[PDB]
Parts: sequence; structure tokens; C-alpha cells
Amino acid sequence: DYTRSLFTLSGPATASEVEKHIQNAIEFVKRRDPDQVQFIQAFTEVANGLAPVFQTDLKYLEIFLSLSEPERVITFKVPWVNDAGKLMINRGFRVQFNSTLGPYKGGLRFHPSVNLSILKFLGFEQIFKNSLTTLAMGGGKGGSDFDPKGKSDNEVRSFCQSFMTELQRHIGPDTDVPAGDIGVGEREIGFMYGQYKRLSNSSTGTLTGKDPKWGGSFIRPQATGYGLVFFVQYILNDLHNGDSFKGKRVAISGSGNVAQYAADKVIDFGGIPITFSDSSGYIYEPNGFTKEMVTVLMELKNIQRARVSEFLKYSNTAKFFPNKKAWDVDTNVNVALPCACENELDKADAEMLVKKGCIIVGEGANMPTTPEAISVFKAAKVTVCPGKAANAGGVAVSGLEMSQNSQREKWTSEKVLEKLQDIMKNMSKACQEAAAKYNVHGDIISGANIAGFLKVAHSYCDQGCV
Amino acid sequence: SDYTRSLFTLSGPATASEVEKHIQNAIEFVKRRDPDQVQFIQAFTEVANGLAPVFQTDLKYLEIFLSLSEPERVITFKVPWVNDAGKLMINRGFRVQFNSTLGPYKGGLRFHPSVNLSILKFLGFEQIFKNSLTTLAMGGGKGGSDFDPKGKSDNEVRSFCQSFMTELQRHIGPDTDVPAGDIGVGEREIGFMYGQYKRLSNSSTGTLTGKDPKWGGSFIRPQATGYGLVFFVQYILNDLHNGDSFKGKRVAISGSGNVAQYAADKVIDFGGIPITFSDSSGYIYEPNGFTKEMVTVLMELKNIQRARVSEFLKYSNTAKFFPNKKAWDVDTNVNVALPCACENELDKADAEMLVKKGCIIVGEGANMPTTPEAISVFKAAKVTVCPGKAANAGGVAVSGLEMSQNSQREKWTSEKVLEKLQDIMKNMSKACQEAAAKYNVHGDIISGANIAGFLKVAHSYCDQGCV
Amino acid sequence: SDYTRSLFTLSGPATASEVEKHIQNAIEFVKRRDPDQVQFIQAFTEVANGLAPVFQTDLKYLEIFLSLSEPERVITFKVPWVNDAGKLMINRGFRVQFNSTLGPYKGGLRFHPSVNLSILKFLGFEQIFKNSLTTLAMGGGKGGSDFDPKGKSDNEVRSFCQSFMTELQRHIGPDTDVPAGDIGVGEREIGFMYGQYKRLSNSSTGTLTGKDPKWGGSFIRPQATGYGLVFFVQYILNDLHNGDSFKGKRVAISGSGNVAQYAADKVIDFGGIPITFSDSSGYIYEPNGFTKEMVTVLMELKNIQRARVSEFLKYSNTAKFFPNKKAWDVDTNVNVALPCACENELDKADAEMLVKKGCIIVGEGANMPTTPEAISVFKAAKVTVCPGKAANAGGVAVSGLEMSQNSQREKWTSEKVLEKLQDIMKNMSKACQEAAAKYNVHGDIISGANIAGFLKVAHSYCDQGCV
Amino acid sequence: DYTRSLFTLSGPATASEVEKHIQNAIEFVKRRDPDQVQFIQAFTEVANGLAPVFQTDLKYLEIFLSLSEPERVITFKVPWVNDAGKLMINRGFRVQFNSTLGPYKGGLRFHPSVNLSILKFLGFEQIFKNSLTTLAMGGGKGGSDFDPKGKSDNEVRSFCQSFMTELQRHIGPDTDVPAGDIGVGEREIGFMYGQYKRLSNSSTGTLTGKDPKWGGSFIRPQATGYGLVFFVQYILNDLHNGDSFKGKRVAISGSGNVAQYAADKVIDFGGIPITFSDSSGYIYEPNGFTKEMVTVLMELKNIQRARVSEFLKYSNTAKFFPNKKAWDVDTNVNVALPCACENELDKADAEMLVKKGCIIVGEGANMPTTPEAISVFKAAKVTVCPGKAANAGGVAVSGLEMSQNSQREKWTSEKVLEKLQDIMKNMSKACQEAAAKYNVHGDIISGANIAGFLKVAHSYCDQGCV
Ligand code: NA
Repeated sequence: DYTRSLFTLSGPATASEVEKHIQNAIEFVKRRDPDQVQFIQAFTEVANGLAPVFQTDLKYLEIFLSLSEPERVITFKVPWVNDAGKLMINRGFRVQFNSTLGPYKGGLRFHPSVNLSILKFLGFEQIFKNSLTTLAMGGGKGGSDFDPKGKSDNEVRSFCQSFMTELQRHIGPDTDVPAGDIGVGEREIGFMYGQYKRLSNSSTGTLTGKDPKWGGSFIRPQATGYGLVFFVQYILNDLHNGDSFKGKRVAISGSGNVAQYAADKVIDFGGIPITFSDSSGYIYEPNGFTKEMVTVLMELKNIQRARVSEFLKYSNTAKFFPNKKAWDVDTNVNVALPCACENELDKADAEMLVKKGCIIVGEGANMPTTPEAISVFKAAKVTVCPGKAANAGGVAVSGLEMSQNSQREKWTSEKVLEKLQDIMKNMSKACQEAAAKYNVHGDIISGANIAGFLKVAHSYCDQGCV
Repeated sequence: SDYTRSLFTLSGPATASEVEKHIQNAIEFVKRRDPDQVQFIQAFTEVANGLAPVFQTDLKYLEIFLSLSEPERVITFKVPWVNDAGKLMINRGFRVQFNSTLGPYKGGLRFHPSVNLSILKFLGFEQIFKNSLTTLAMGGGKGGSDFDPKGKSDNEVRSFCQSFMTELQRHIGPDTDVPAGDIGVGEREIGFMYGQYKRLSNSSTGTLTGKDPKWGGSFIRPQATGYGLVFFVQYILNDLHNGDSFKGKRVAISGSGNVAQYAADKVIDFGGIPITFSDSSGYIYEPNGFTKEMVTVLMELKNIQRARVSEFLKYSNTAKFFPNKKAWDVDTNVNVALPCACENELDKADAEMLVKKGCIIVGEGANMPTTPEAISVFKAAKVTVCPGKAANAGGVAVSGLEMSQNSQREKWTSEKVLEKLQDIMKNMSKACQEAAAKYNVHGDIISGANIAGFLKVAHSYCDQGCV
Repeated sequence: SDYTRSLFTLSGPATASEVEKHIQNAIEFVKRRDPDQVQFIQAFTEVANGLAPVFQTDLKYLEIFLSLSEPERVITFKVPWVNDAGKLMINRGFRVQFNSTLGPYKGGLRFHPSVNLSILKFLGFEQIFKNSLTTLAMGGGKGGSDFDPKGKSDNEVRSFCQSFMTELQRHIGPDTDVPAGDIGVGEREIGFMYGQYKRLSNSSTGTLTGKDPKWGGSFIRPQATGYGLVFFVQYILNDLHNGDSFKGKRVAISGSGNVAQYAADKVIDFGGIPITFSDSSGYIYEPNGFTKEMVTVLMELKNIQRARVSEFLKYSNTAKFFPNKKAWDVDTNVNVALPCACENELDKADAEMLVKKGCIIVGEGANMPTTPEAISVFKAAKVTVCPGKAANAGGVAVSGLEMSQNSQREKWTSEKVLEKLQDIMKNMSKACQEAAAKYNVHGDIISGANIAGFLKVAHSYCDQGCV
Repeated sequence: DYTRSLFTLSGPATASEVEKHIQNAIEFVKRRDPDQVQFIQAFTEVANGLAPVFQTDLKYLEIFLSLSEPERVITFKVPWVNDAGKLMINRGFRVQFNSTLGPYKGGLRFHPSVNLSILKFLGFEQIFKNSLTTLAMGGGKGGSDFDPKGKSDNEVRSFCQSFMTELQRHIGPDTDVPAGDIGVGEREIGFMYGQYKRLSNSSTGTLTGKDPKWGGSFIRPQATGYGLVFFVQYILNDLHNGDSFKGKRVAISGSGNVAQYAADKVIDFGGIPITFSDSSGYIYEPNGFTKEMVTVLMELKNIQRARVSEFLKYSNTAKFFPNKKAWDVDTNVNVALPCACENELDKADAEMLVKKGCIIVGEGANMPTTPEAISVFKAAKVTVCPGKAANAGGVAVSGLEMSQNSQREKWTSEKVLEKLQDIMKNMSKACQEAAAKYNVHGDIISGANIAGFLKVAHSYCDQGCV
């Protein structure tokens, strides 16, 4: 330790002392930004998750507070002319929160609800999510209150070009590599890359989510679903004494890209997917979905945009249960993978799953499991894999896109998948060891919180706390 | 001509009631974008209401005004520094680069614990039109930090200033953004920040104003605001009071800082007598006026000894002190009132006394000294009010002259700087009158200053394609 | 002294016949390098022939001249932009950076469908020596696009200007290349391009001239070329016609644009009487001359209504109109002819009438107005011809004064700019006479302008190592 | 040959003629820098070592003289404030000696003895040492007369930040990549990286020796000691007819990272390390150090900062000999590894090792063996592995750190170790082949000098001698 003298708070502390210090830190965050509700909530949640670390050494709470101030925030006017010839002014943002582990990394959101508080909350959390990938990536977030909905393609191009005319000044392949998010998909990434390239007169990996013809990476559509299965597989080996997906009945909720590619990789590991779901209900195959059946489901949902119920016209064994969740299926379920939406698995759902024998839950979606549902799982000793780690496959592959751009070499699909699998392996071990080191063995949720923070905190001190 | 007409949705003349509703719509839009920036919202409201005569001629100006209210760029940044105890401190730094249509972003830096984005946006937005009025090619901006200089050692201020400029230097430059001093940022801080900027940039340029005259600074900088106030009132007296001047005028001055002191000196130069100075303890009064020698004595008490104005009674047998009273209460005739102390220092009752005491004109040395009720009293009495937005702009005008001297790599004599400052205030006073007359508020110099400052920016913004 | 002698293969004096063959070999070399650039080849040929007296004293000047004929840098670029219908349009943009020996590249931008590299190289090459003649530290350049502004909306011109400057900004700068206006690039386009340059560079500098006075522009810009023409002719009359002046002179002016209008204004200031203006439709004639009040009316018709000169007869009871005739046909005594309309507007037949009507001097406001046959007639008649390369350089002279004001961050009064323009034209007229006298072509101001412009560049090129 | 016309001296020359030309070159160097004793001595030693090359073509002597002038030297004021609040001014340096093969590369030294002569001497040799690694790296060296002794962590932080505030202007990932040296370890690299990152607003490999959490490489602490053992192992196989470290008693001098990890790799190859030494004396184990014993010694020297005599408290069989060198130990020695300091092995010590049966010497430190000692070994037929190649493992791994940074990909420890071993293998072959090509067969010292020089000399001419 070469930075000990810099910190006012140091040494061990009791749980009650840490609770008081956390509340003091929260009040300090509030006084600095009294009306940033989302950011304040995010700081409070992450701080509470790190209480075991703060008890061992109070310096970590100070570092946490120091990390809570963005290194740089750029807000800028974005003038653009709509198709009617009228000048429009929108607000643009790039929160460059932390660059300790690498260049600022995080998506861009174009949505009318976007403001500084929301981007700070997402950007702050992205620091530790990117940390967990093991890759050299910092944390950031940006976007605009520009609303793409109802706008023509030309209007989106006009906005993307004017937005990037300013953003290019603050980003770069070794500085800040933004990505997509709500309102920023392939269309917007492409428009922004063209403008960035024209202004910079350079072809670099300054954005991720690019098309494979010009710097993009394979496995991007599959990354999140595959990464979820990888993480759960490695947790089963590392925390369930050599257990595996093999022979496991896998109940999957959702019918989107995450659920589809999660089911494929489960079958690759010898598991049996038995359910898919949408807002209309869930479908169930007693003997599981084959890959060929998953392929049929993909075209119905992706091309025909149909409901899951249409699948029964293709399988004679398929059953459809209207207005029910996948957790209601009357069979034994060994693994539950919520891959649909937030708070989709509640206390009642968790109780059913425990009664049906599920040994582990993997969060494919964002915050799928309610806090009450988590409590039942902890009592039942059912492992919960946190989404911040289990669904990090997308950001992991965004880092692999940077590697390919830095190497000016496009990897084969097999190679990208191999490194994604290695990333989830190292991430799962880091979460387990972190939980064990702080005497919350098996609490992967705590392990993910600790592992992400500590790599940033220690690197911050290595670099002189600047 | 008009090459940007097609870009604006609102256009054409509008009635007074219609303009009132449109302004209210504009305010609501500003509120939704920044719902809790109280100071910025009110600043937008005040300036918008002051421009209603313009909006009635063409609603396009309201849309331009709304467009100008969004900063071109805001940079907020972490400022880590180590205090004398060896402990790491983190403060928030800001630079609001609001508008650069007329020139590089220009505006002071404030180091005070109350600093936040709303306050800096309010000051920076207003700085656009203040700098416009100087006739010089300067934009508008404002920055600073919630760093609290109170209780800090010189070394800690040095450490913070160097870390603050380590990030700020990346966003400023002699042709880009030229910051200056403000509350908490004086000669000490400007010097510390200039040293760091020079070291990192490996260049010697006019990237800050307020520099010492030994390395790029300008003469007349301490005197600029007080002199400029007297110049402006002098020119208004000539043009709107039929050749009147400061000659023979009894001038009640509030405040005892640099603005009040150098305004007093210039009043004497123009043949008037300053009769009062004041601070929080009260006001002092000389029935036959303060001489330049007496003003110098009072300066030493306030600037070196940091004493109260009452101390002056030890030096003058004729001086009278009135505790806990404002200078407007002085029991004598007052022809010119120059509020140079603080906001809302001249209220409705004060305006009424001054009218009865023979006041013909008010020159605002401080910011918003005269309350709205006081302004109504003066307009009914036909007492001219010279708005602070123009009358106290002498300081920023000389900061622009500092930039000119740096760009020319030539230090002007004090006489040359003083002449150009006087010429600036002359053209500014004429622009305010002409704007007021053109929009049928003849003699309303408050409206004229609002209009003249806004229109030069709005028209140049359209010339440049509204980018 | 001479430190670059060893670098040149050709050196020493040569006979007139030897120079003729050397010039042809130089021309053949230029043709082989650019065989189809007709305008550039002819421009090189004309200037080379005008410099034959110099080449005879030392053939190295021919080698220097040939070296100068290759641009230091030419940038051609695609300009994609979206029209009001939403359709992608691609035009070609150019910037010919011909020579920077005396200072940053300087020259206008032309937006016209006929624009190509040959035309821009011809104009840019001549711009080197024209800017040289102003005495100011300016190089030579030219740029533009085949974009056709006619039929385009203001918004479409804005889109093109912004896309055009998005690439051009990468190659220009206040100390590198300062473009200006030309055909198709006026106040609208300069403003649009300035906005885009400012946003991308994040700086406020004098990287374009022709700006509006509210943001870095200069007074006297509209009047500069017309005023400069009259200044130049006035000095030539004093120096070569034994103290003669514009006083009492009847001046036939061709054209009705800004050059002719402000030339007429300055003639009246000097006591002259302008008697004609002309258009594509014909010419108008006032027997007793146009007063400034009358010129003001013509300005409104031509600049605001953009009507033809025949409209003037509705306002003057004495005005006469002659369709399909040039102003030189006017039936009266003519003492001064000022062609300010177009190339080859004054032919041999026109010159003979003007001599018969008593013309003592011709001043070229336009470019190449006088045909080669017409020049011979005037030389035989001993009527002085003031070359356009010097006489119409007032515009570029003031563009240089705009750069000085930007570099100084100080706007000059109109009086100061006018005084400096007049002094420039005085030194230029002296430079042309002295250069002509030194090479034994006394009184040939056309050759004097060629020689004086070339030599300052040629000598400085050698000072700088011929790089 | 496209640069022949540029050189005044050319063609073959007799041995006596080469000696006269070398002496003129030395005098020319002296007149240019009459008081830079170390630099003059370094130029003289290398020039004499390259005499066989100069005899084949005198242009090489002219190239060598041309290389002796640095491309660029930046010396600069370094102002910083100590913990008492007092302004201190130190001198900073960066000698950017040659960039023919790649960006300037070399360590930074913070020590009160530092001056221009020492840095030119170290930087000049660094050119050819880096050449031998086969990696695309130039040569340089820098530092300051700042004395870390007696300074607090914060004072070192203050100096490092001010030092990098100027240095950052002259370095970069493709221009100059500094590294550590005496007085510049993990603490200083971390502090300087933090300052460089903040000022440049970028995350790149502009320093090596970084921590693996942010751009660092595995095997970096072990690289020089491991590389020394790899090199000697290959020389034993190639020049001692298939011999190896197995069963060899290895006397190691020094107790720093080089000596510790050299002992570690010796044990991997079946050898027996018997001694360690420091300024206080040397310790001796009759039956050798095990890895557990080396692990204890590492903790004493690296954490406790104690003298080697402390080891006797943990091993009953260890012996301590005050104020004596490890070469005096009374036993048979098969391999000598001087890994402590310059001129640590003198003529008398070499005589003892020959008497005790030493068959090969591996130079871990810089210039460890005196010229008199080298003569003893050459007469005795004891092979000397030159430090210029044998201790280049550290700079080799610093090049692998650069590759990983340029690839934005962290290699496994196994991958780094194999590439280090392959580099040392090719280097040992290059030294033998170069010595053979210039008819000094078996003179590995001469071979290392020739192989490093020729790649730079030929590449310099390829690039127009600019
Ligand atoms: Na790379």
C-alpha cells in the first residue's frame, strides 16, 4: 500500500459503523446532486452491496465515494435540420465516468427520457460491469433526448451526423469507445461511424456494434445468451462440485434473442430446454426443445413476429398454456433462466421453482428476480447468478471487437466464441473467490459486486488516485 | 438579408398578449429540460420578458433566444488534489461554454461552495449579452468549482489551481475560451492557473485575462468597472438629459469596494463630488464631498486594513457616520445615485427618497441593485436608470482589451487603454438609446441594453447558419 | 546577397530573341505537364511575356517563374450533401494553395458550374502576384466547387456550405490559408462556411475574409475595389500626367455593380463627374453627370431591385438610355474611361472613339477589360492604361487589412481602413512606375505591375531557400 | 547497397588499420563529450568488440560512430513540493538514442548519481540489447537525480506526477515506451501511468512494467532471471555437447528478483542453487536451496527488506559469511551466475571459481565480470554468456507487454513464458552464428555484440541513414 496516507478513513469497522458511514456518503452524494434520483439510488444500491468490503477497511468506502464523481462529463447542444427544413436543438451527453482499467466504455441511448441523472446511474454501474469482463475497459454512458420514434431515416442520419460532429472531439480508440443501447442500433452506429470517419480521416475501433464488413465482430447476436449459459455452467462446476447442465431440465422464459441462443448453448452442454414464453403465455415440450425446434421458433418470432402459441402447429407434442409464466409448468425443473424482463420471477414463482427442485437461477434479463424471490432462493440454498455478470456477454464481445480492431484482424466465429467462454470462466471464478474471501461463500451476487469493485479500486490506488 | 427564415417555425409579428403566452411556453420548455435549475430558469425568464418588444416585431427572435439558451458545450470534471495534511480531496470543476457566435467563450471562474451547474449557467447565459454590449468580439461562458478557498493555505490553493487547470487547459485557448476571475478567483488564483496552463501548453498566450501587467496583463483593470460606470452615466446625461453632465452633481455612492472607489475618482474628474460610501455597518457622508486624497485614505482602510467605513471618522473632522442605514437615506440633495454594493440594495422606499432629494439618474455599479418596485418609481418620476448589464461592463470590456494586447504582443499605455474603454462606453450608451427608440421605449435604457445585446448575437447567429 | 545561385541551371543576361525561345521552351514544358488546362497555359504565357525584360537581365528569373508555376499543394475533394428533396448530391470541391512565400495562401472561393482545376489554377496563379502588389504579407490561392447556387434554396446552400467546409477546414487556418468570396460566394456563403469552420475547429479566428463586421469583418469591404481603382488612377494622373487629377474630368464608367457604383462615388469625392453606367441591356448617360444622390438611387435599383439600368430613367428627367450599345459610344467628351463590367469589354474600335473623345487615361476595374488591340491604340495615343492586376486589387488589399484586424483582435474605424487602403494604392502606383523605369519601359504601368509583383515573390523565394 | 556513396570510409582493412581507425573514432567521441567517462568507456568497449566486423568493411565503423550520437535528448526542470511544503527542483532526463528498429525503449532511473553520461552509456547499450530480442524496439534511457531514499509515498507521488507532466510531451506508444529501473519500480510506474493517462486522456502501452490489472504482463518480475537460466541452458546444450543444469551446483550472487527467479528456474531444470549474496555478505547451503527455501528468502528481501543473514533463523543448515563474496565459498561450483551488481566478479574471484570447477558463467547483472576475470575464464576455457544477451529477458518481456497492449489482449502466463523461452533460444543461436560468421567461433561475448549491432546497422542504411 503506497496510497494509505491519502485516505482520511481507514481500518476495520463494525457493521453498524459501516451502515452509518454509508448513510453519510449518501448524504454527501445527495448534497452534490440533490435531484438525481436514479444516480442516488444507484450509488446507494452499489454501496450496500459492498458493505462486507467496507467492514474490512474503511478506505474502500472513500475510494467508492471518489469513484462516484465522473472524471469528465460533456453536455452539448446538437443542432440539426428536420425534413421539413426546421432547426431542431437537442441535448447530447457523454459521461466519461472512469478510465482506470481502460478507455471509457458504454452505450449511447437516444430516448426522450434521457437526462444526466439516468446516464450517470447507467455509467456508474457500467464501470463495474465492464470490470467483471476481465477486459481493459473503463466506464461511461452517453446519448441524447432526441426521440428516434416517428422520425424518418434521413432525420436520424441528420441528427447522428450533428451529434457525432461534437462527440468525435472527446472520443477515440484509446480514449472512449461508445456502443449501442435503446435508440442506438445498427442504423445509428453506422451513421455515427461514417461521420466520425469523415471528420477524423481515420478508420479505427472508436465504436462497437459495427457491421462485420467494416470492423464488426461475429457472435454479437449470440453473445448474451451464450454468455449466460457459460457462466451458469462454470458456477455449477466451481460451486456445485462438478455439476453441469447435462441432464438438467432448463425452464427458459422469453422468446427473444437471449432466450433462443441460451437454449442452443444449453443443448450443447447436454441440457434439455422445456419452456419458452412471451406475454401471451408459455409453451412446454415434456421431452425438451431440439435445436431444429428452436430454429422453427426463431423464424416464427423473428420473421413472422408471431406468438409462441403458433409453435403448436409445428410440434405435435408441444403444449401451450395461455396467460401463464414458464415457472408454472407442472414438472421438475433443475435450472431457471429468466430471459424476458425485469421482475418476471417473484416470491411465488421462486417457491414453485424450489418445490420443483431448481438448483440454480441464471439472470439473462435485467433484474429479473425480485428481492423477495432472492430471499427464498438464499434460504433454499439455490444459487442465483447475478445479471450484471451472467448477462455481460454482450459487453464482453464488445471488448473483443476492440481487440480485433486493435489487431486489424477479424477473428473466426469459433475464436470469438472461445474467448467469450474463457471470459465467463474467469469471471465465474473471480466471483466465487471474492465471495469466499469475504466470508459470504456461495453468494455469487455478493461475489460479483466485490470482484468488479476491487479491481477498479486497487488499480485506482496503483495509479495514484488520479 | 434573411437566409435562415426557412429554419424557424415561429415567425412574424405578434400581439402583446400572444407574445406573453409564447414566452410562457418557452419558459415551460426550459423547465422540463432542467426542472431544478432555479437560478437558470429565472434568468431565462427575466431576459425573455425584457425582450418582449423584440418578440412582438418578429416571433423568430423568441425561437433564436430559445436556441441560444442551450449551451454549446458544458464540461464537468473531477478535480483531485492533496491538501497540506496529505489527504486526497475531490472537488467538482465546471466550464460552461455557452455561446461563441461573436468570439471565443468569455467569462469568469468562481471558486465558492455554493457553485453548481444552475448558477454557472445563469451567470454564463447573461455573460453572452454583457460581452455583446462591449462591441468586442467575445462570446459568453462561465466556470469554477465548489472548492471553498476559506480556511485554505496558499499551498492548498496552489495545489487545487494546478489540478483544476490540468483538466481545464484541454478545453480552453486564446482563440477558443479565455476565462477570467470572479468570486474566489483573484490575482493569486489567476497566477497559479496561468503557470500551470503555460507549463502544460508550452506556450505564452492570452488564455486568461486578469493577468498581472508584468506578464500579459492590462492597465486600468482595477479601475475598469468603476470608471466604466461613470463614463456610461456621463454619456447618457449628455444624450438624454440635453447636454447635462456630472459637473456640479452630488453623487451618492453605495459600497466601498474597488467599483465605488474608482467611480468616485472618475466623478471628481468629471467635475462632480462623491458624497457617500457605505458597507454593511452603515454609510459615511461628507457634506462637501470626498476629495481624491480622502478617497485614497478610505481605500487604505478598506483594502489593506479591511476595516469598516466608520474608521474614516478618525481622519476627517467633517465626516458623519450613520450606523445600519443605507446611503440613500443621506439628509441632503442627491443628483446621481450609483449603487455599487449588492443586489436589491435600492428598494421602493429608497427610490422615493431619492426622487424627493433631486435624483435625475441611477447608475448600477452592482448587479441588479435596483428592485423592480424601485424601477417603477424611477420611471414614474422620469429618473433614468442605467442598467448594470451595460453600466458595469467596464471590467469585461478591459478584459477584451487585454486579449487585444496579447494578440498584438504589445502592452498599451494606461492612457491608451483608458481612451478605448471610454470609446466603448460611448458606443454602448448610443446603442442602448438607439435600440430603445427603435422599439418605441424611448429613454428606457434598461430595455435598450437588453435589446442591443441580444440582437447583435441573434443576427450573427443567423449569419453563421444557426450553428 | 545571392545564396541560391548554384541551384539554377539558367543564369546570366540574355538577348531579346534568346528570351523568346526560352519562354517558348518554358511554355512547352507547362503544356506537357497540363496539356488541356487552356486557361492556365494562357495565363502562364501572358505573364511570362510581360516579364521578358526581367528575364533578359537574368535568365534565372525564368527558372524561378517556372518553379512558381507549380502549386505547392492542390486539394480536390468530394462534397456530399443532401438537397431539400432528401436526395444525395455529390459535387467537386477544390483548394489550390499555389504559393505561400509572402504569407498564408490567400484567394477567393468560386461556386459556379464552369469551375474546374484549369480555371482555378489560372486565377490562383494570378492571385499570387496581385496579392504581392498590395505590399501585405499574403500568398496566393484559389478554390471553389462546381456546385451551382442558382435554383438552390438557402437551406440547400447551407447544407452544401457546411459539407464543403467540413473537408476544407482540414487544410486551412488563420496562419495557413485564408479563403475569401468570389462569384457564387458572397455574404450568405461566407457566413455559412464560417459557422461550420468555427464549430469544427472550436475557435474564432480570421480564417475567412469577407465576414460581417459584427463578427470579425472589416469596414470598406464593399467599397474597396471601386475606391482602390480611383485611388490608383488618381495617383497615376498626378505622377505621370504632371499634376493632373480627377478634377473636372468626365468619366465614362461601364458596369453597374459595386465596383462601378463605388468607383463613381470616389470620383465625385475627387471632383470628377461620372457620366455613364452600363449593363448587358445598354448604357445610361447623364450630360451633367451623376450626383451622389443619383448614384444612391442606382445602387438601390441594382442592388435591391436588381433591375436593369433602364430603370434609372424613371427617376431622372435628364437620363438617356441607348439599348445594345456600350458606354464608350456616348456622344460627348470623355476624359477618363473606367471599364468595370467584364472581360474584353473595350475593343480596338472602342479605344479609337475614346481617343477621339479625348480620353487621357483608362482604369481597369474589371479583369482583362481592354483587348490587346485596344491597348496598342492607347499606347500610340499616349493614353495611360492602368492594369487591372494593380488597379482593381483594392478588394484583396482590404481582405489583408481584415486579417490584420483579426490578428489584432481590434476593429478599425472606417476612416482608418480607408486611409490604409489609400496608402497601399499609393505605394502600389509608385512600385509599378519604379519597376517600369528600372527595366527601360518607362510609363508602361502594365509591365511595371507585372514586374513589381513578380520580383517581390521571386526574391523572397530565394531568400527562403527555394523551398 | 544503396547507401555506399554516403560513407567516406569503406572496404576491407587490416587489423592494425582497424585499431588506428577505432582510436580516431574514440578521440572524436572524447572531443565531443570530454567528461562523459562512462559513455566514452562504453563506446570504447563495444567498438573494440566489433573490430572483426570493421575489418570486413570500414563503413560499419562509420555507421557505429553515427549511431553514437542520440537522435534526441530532453533534459528538463522538475519542480515538486515535498511534505513540508517546500519547493524542490530536480533534473529529469530522457535520452532517445535510436529508433531504427522501433520506438525508443529503456528504463527510467531515479538515483542521485544519475547524470547525462550514465544515461547515454546505458541507453547506447540498450539499443543493441533490445536489438538482440528480435522485437521491433529502439533504444533509450531516462530518469532523474531525485533520491527516493528518505522520501514519503506522497513525495514520490508528487515527484512522479511533475516528472511525467513534462515527459508525456515526448513519449507515446509508437514513439517512446519507458520502463522501470533503479528507483523506479511498481509504485513509480503506477504513479507515472496515472499522470500520463490523465494528461493524454488515453489508455495505452506508453510504459512497461505495468500491473497486470491495467495493461501489465505476466512473467515480468521473473523475466530476467528466467531468461538468464534459459540462455545458459541453451548454451550448455549447444556448446557443451548436450550438457544441462541438472546436477550442477550453482553459485548465485545477489538476492534481488533476478537472483531469486534465476534460482527458481535452475531448480526447474534440476540444478542446485547453493549461494545468495548482498552487500553484507553471502549465505551458503551445502545441499542447496529448495523452492520453499527460496520462497522464504524472497519474503525476507522483498517484504521485510532484511539482509540475507536473516535466512539463518529459518534454515538450520544455512551459513553466513560477513563481508565476503559468494565466489569465496568453500565447495565445488559448476555454474556461476553473477546477478548482483557491476564489477561484482573480479580476477581473483574468477580464479577461485576455476579452481572449484566452474564450467560456465551466466551474467545476470550488467557488466558483472571484470575484463581481467574474463581473460581468466577464456584461458581456463570457462564459457562466459554475455550479459548483453543473457539478462535481456526483462526487456524482451517488456516488448511482449507492448504487443499485448497493441493487441488489447492479455496473454496467459504460459503463452508469455513460451515466447520468452523462444526469444532466448533464438538469441543464443544468433550469438553463436554471428561469432562463427566472423571467425571468432565460440566467443559468445563477441557474437552478442555483433548480432545486436548488425541488425541496427543494416536497418539504418535501409532507412537512408536518417
Ligand atoms: Na494495435
